[PDB]
Amino acid sequence: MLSDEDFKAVFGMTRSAFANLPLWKQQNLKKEKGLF
Repeated sequence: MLSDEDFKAVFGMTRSAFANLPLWKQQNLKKEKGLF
């Protein structure tokens, strides 16, 4: 699970807020980042 710090250097905002974009935008920004 992307711990706060890790998330930081991954998406930009927070994973909680990260789940506010469109679901297709989610899986995308994900495999695009936060997947590692």
